Amino acid sequence: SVPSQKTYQGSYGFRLGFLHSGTAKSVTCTYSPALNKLFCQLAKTCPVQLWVDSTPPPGTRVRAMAIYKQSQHMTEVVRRCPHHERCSDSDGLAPPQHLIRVEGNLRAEYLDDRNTFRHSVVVPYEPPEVGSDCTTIHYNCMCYSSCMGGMNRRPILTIITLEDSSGNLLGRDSFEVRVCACPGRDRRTEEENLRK
Ligand SMILES: [Zn+2]
Repeated sequence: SVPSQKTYQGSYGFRLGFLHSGTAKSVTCTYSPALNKLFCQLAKTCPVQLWVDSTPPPGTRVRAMAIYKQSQHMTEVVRRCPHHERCSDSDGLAPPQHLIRVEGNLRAEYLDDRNTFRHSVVVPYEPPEVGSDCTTIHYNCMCYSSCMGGMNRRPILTIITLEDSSGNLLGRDSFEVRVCACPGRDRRTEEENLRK
């Protein structure tokens, strides 16, 4: 009833990577290593890199799930707010309720867990292309952190799990997400407070 968030490289040495986008007022998506926190604008492309030390077997998949970071909310399904689930912005594949979409991948599957009712989205793992050392998935987050009735100003975590063809755990990583109007300013502000 609470998905595990424990970091776990496993046998293939799985871990995430993030681009270095800066904190300019105009940035649509930026990542803070010091806070392990991704700041992005509503429904904007969020590149997430997948890094491994060895290639996992064919049929390996990559799943993304969000949970609330505070323990008192951890048991509540993270979902889109009463407004955004009704704004008819589906891409055909993502259910309107799902906060996290994968962008530009026809093989993305969206899951509604029969037991926990949590949402997740899963894609096949593709090894890196020639001339690349990693694989990138593009994610969208489809509500603001502050959406009333939805995330409701609460911070979330996005958990990325490397899975075999049966859904058994091969690797896990995680990062905090804030969806806000101005990712650059918010990352600067929070990183200033962290030193102080
Ligand atoms: Zn919303």
